[PDB]
Amino acid sequence: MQRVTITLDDDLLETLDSLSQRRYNNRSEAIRDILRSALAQEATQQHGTQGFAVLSYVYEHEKRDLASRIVSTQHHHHDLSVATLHVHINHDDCLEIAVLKGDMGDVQHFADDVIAQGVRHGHLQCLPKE
Amino acid sequence: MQRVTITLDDDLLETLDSLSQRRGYNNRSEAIRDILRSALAQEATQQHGTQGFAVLSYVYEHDLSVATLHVHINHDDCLEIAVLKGDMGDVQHFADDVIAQRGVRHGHLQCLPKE
Amino acid sequence: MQRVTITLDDDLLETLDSLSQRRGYNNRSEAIRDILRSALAQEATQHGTQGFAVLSYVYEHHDLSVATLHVHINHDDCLEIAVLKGDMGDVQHFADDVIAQRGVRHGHLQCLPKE
Amino acid sequence: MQRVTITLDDDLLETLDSLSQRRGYNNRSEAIRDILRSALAQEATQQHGTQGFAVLSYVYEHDLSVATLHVHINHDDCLEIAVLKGDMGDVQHFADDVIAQRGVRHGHLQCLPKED
Repeated sequence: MQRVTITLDDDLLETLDSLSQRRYNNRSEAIRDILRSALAQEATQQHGTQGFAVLSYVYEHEKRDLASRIVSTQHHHHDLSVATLHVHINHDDCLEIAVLKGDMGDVQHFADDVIAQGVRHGHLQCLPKE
Repeated sequence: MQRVTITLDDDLLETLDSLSQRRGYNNRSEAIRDILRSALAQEATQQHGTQGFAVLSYVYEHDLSVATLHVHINHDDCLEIAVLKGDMGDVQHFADDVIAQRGVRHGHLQCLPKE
Repeated sequence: MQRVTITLDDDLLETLDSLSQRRGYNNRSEAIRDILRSALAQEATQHGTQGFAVLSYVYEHHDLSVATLHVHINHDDCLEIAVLKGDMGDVQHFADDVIAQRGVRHGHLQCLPKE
Repeated sequence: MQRVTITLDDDLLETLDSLSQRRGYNNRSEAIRDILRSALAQEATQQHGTQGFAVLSYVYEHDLSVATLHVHINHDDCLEIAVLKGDMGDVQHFADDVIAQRGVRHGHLQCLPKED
């Protein structure tokens, strides 16, 4: 265990202390619990296992730059793709849902590129073969 | 913004760093800040007034519905992805009622309330 | 280049002229000449041949399915769009099977053989 | 009825005559008329002022959109299926516009006007 120092916006810290009354004791324990529950679903998929995955995110299809960026890595790694669903959620935003399949290690590596590239609300739900 | 000191065990810091490698987080701080903010939106309850969209996905052997995608993930299991639109409160209640029914596994709900 | 003289009904020609406007067909000849060439293609790509197909229909263990999309077009009716893959032969059969079923209306199968 | 004359290349007529043996077309006219009648049944002009849905699909390498599905049918081509809702005239107009774009092959529009 190590003692770390993080810097959080005044807003988040306020939203946090708020939740700290519906559930804590002190920020440390509040932050610890949330962080732990959130990471539980973020384990590293190991190269070797097969399965599927649901990658969802939002982006403005109003920007040709991001649009071409998200569209390029998609086609270039079409091997993982099973089908992608698109839905305009407002005049500028497109909600994209991509069903991926293959090596879970590759699926997660691929999804993480997207989630980090104008992409917002990106979520990856890994579904390892069972 | 403030600076806060917290103690995290070696098992967790490992996932956090493991996760930071993947998403390209510069520092633990931006990581935790993103994970925190993001986690506070998924757990909080959607007030039965604000509108938006949501993605409901789950595996198994109507007004809030924009479209649902079904895919066979083996001979027995079916992955179903429902894009939902409406009262974020109705959306979530309907989701939660689905995610706990009979043989519904890996249920997940991602809410996208209006900007 | 040969000349073929065909007697065609007035009503039919009205629809062809309408289609020509929407497409830019300079004259009937270019129009017929094009519809024809496209139909004969759908006819050469009829078993043994692999590809994709789009099966859609409104509705109140062998699976050539890649994914199916469902959209509620009203309280009572649902639009189903299945993307099929595999042998165009088995694909056409699966499709006929689906279309005969009770309830199913407006069935259409669009084949897309390996091109 | 009108007597229409059209010029067809020898290749197509060869393919046409062959197809005619399998289908029972007793001459080029019957062949042409029937292929033509069946193809125009799916191409009536949609009128503005009427509502409904539509499925637009094609291959590639007013918010009429409800949802679009994309599938990779090979390493280069993409099958795209768009569920459209709105004025049928605009839907069709839009589809013809998509179908006219270079790069778009196998375009097909299935119109589902409001039922009852």
